[PDB]
Amino acid sequence: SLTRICIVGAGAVGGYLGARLALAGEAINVLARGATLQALQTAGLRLTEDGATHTLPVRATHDAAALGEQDVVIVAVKAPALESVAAGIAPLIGPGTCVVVAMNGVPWWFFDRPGPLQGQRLQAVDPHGRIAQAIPTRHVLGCVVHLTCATVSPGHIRHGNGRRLILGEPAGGASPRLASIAALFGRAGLQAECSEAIQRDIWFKLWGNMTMNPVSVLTGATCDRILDDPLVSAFCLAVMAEAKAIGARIGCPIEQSGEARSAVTRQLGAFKTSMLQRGPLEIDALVASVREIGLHVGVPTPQIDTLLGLVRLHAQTRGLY
Repeated sequence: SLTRICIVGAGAVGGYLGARLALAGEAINVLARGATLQALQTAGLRLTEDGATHTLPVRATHDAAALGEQDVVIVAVKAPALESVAAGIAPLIGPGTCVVVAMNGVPWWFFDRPGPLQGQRLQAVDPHGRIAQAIPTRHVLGCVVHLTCATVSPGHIRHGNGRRLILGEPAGGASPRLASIAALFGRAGLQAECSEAIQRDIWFKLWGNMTMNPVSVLTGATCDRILDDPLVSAFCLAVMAEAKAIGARIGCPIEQSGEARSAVTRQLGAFKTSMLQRGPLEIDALVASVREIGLHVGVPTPQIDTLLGLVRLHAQTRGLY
């Protein structure tokens, strides 16, 4: 059964998934460091949702060995932190362990499915191959998160909006464990949907968010101000066209036009991105990876190149890259 459940860290997404499970009455473990660890051991995991706060007793430790093999490990960390996250969750992973990977951008394991560039190691997310060897792909279940939340203080999560999650097998198609993981998340109030090719849900979410994140940090504008200004709008559509060209060649053709997707994003309101709202920015996973895939797949990327250079220097000036 899916009995031993561990969250790596108590970040926005991971901590939210963990709090929902704890609310459903699961025993949940957290692998945590620093001030997050102390807050979790003393107060519990804290969730504010619908104007109500819950304190959820968890088993929080830095010692993965003490925890041992788990049934479900939830990994929702930023890409630069991963390299130092895998080797850490080595004791949590045994033969039967499902690793639910809920990460932004292109995940390290993305290409482990039949089709174009199968098994291609991406230098932007796992250059020395340390993550794929610490977390073998047969363990992983992919997760695209379509809800929002944030970290208030260490070990305290504030739910933004939504309950939507897409789960899928890296190899593709249905499986017994995909149905059991979805049902588990379903019991925890998550509207967990099952994909037949999760790579296509990864690329779709990426395609409509790929320009919007770095554009919002370079400028500081809200998402409505970006799409109103017709010249930055035309830069977005250009970057999206490069992303769509890369996508259609790697097994993820996109049906929606860039202009129609931009209409959905501006109707969300005048709210910031996850890149805007310290900590190293996820530029590598979100931007550098797509440029890298373009270089492999033959599609030129001068619009993405400009976007990458400008946002890495903006973040290099600060302590964000």
